[PDB]
Amino acid sequence: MDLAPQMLRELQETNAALQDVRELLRQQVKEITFLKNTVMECDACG
Amino acid sequence: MDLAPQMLRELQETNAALQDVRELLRQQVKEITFLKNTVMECDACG
Amino acid sequence: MDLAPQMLRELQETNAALQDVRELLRQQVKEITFLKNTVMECDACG
Amino acid sequence: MDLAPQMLRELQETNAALQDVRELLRQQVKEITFLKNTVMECDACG
Amino acid sequence: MDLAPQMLRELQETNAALQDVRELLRQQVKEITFLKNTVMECDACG
Ligand SMILES: CC1=C(/C=C/C(C)=C/C=C/C(C)=C/CO)C(C)(C)CCC1
Repeated sequence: MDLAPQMLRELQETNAALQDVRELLRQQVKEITFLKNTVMECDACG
Repeated sequence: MDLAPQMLRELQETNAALQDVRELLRQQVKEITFLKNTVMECDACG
Repeated sequence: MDLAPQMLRELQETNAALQDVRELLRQQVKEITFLKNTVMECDACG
Repeated sequence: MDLAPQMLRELQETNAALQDVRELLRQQVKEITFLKNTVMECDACG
Repeated sequence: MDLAPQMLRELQETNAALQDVRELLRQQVKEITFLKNTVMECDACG
C-alpha cells in the first residue's frame, strides 16, 4: 500500500551511501599502493 | 495483506548497517593516511 | 505472492551478510590502529 | 503490477556479490593481523 | 505497482556498485598480500 514510496527512499539511500563507500575504498586502495611503494624503496629492508 | 512492512524494515536495517560501515571506513582512512606518513619520515628507509 | 516471501528471505540474508561485514570491519580498523601505534614507537623510524 | 521476477534476480545477485565481499574481508583481516605480528617481533623496532 | 519499475533501477544500481566495491577489494587484498610478504622479507627486522 502506502509503504512503497518509502521503500524507494530506502533503496535511494542505500545507493547514496554505497556511492560513498565506492570512492572511499578507491582512495584507500591508492593510499595502500603508495604505502607499498615507499616500502619497496626502503634501504633498511635491503 | 502483504509482507510490505517486514520488507520496509529489512531495507532500513540495511541502511543502519551501511551507516556503521561508512563510518568505519572513514576512520580507517585517517589511520592508513597516518601510517603512510610515518614510513615516509622513517629514518631507516631513504 | 510467489516471489514476495522469497524477496524477504533474500533481504534478510543481505543483512546477515552485512552484519558479518560490519563486525569484520571493526576488527580490521583496530588491527590497523595497532599497526600504526606499533610502527610509531619503532626505534628505527621516528 | 508485474516486475517481481526481475527484482528477485537483482537481489540474488546482490547476495552473490556481497557473498564474495564477506570472504575478502575475512582474508584481509587475516593478513593484516600477520602484518601486525610481524612488526612486533621486528628487531629493527626493538 | 506504479513505482515497481523505479525500485528496479535502484536495485540494479546497487548491483553495479557492489561489483565495483568487490573488484576494488580483490585488488586491495592483492596489494596488502604484497605488503605482508615484503615486510617479512625486510632485512632490518632480521
Ligand atoms: C555494496 C552493497 C552492500 C555493502 C557492501 C559494503 C558496505 C562492503 C564494504 C566493504 C568494505 C568497505 C571493505 C573494507 O575493506 C549492501 C549490503 C548494502 C547491499 C548492496 C550494496
